[PDB]
Amino acid sequence: GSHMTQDCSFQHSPISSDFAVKIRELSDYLDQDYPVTVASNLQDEELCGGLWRLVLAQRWMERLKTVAGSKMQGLLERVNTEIHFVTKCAFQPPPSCLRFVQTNISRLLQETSEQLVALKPWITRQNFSRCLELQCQP
Amino acid sequence: CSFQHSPISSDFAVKIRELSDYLDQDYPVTVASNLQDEELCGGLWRLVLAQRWMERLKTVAGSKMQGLLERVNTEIHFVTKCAFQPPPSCLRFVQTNISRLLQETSEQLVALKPWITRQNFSRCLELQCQP
Repeated sequence: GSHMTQDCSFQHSPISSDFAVKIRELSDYLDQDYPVTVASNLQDEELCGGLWRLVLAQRWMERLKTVAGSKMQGLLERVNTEIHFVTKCAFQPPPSCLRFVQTNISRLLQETSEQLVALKPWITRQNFSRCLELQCQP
Repeated sequence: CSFQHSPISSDFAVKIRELSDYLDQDYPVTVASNLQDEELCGGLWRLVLAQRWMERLKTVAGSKMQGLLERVNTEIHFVTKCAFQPPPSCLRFVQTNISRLLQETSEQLVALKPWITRQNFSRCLELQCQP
């Protein structure tokens, strides 16, 4: 269920063993290299920073479902399912300090896979309420 | 980087407004956060960046938007005729919506329109950041 009023923590792992294969499959079969963004000045925390990058990536995945054709929906949703859990927490709006770089979906997917590798052993073990506010580097 | 005939038509603002108002689907875009505050070179720098977004949006917008997008592209495509250089590493960006990008674009064209056929703009080919 949702975690919108309570602590941002997970009793069952939302990240499956085969996230890397799912992400590599979408990246290999994409029909075009859609223009997206990544944050450029997030505070360099491994765990919170992974969640922050997944919050942003998850929004891109939903956006792409609205512009990619039929044939991409299953591949896109497979990646969405590995990262959709962040929507269950009350992440707050990004701060005005946040900066971005425009890049391509392939780079975003690579970054996403890297965050899941970092988060997977931790995801069900921690209270991540401390991460709901995105932070920038000075 | 100079123009013998004005590449900006009288009705740019109506064309941009039409795209903004009837945009069928929003898609995040970027604008620069720390460009040097030059009115004329700065307008050109913002249009170089906006014109690349117009081309990107054609690759994600549906059939019905292509005419609206191209009508704006034609108003700002003249920047592709100059040898603008790759942005410097200092340049940073914010994520925003197409409406904001379009309002910024219209504002640059109002500033540039009286100057565009008179001036040599070679001094603008390198984008500059604020201190």
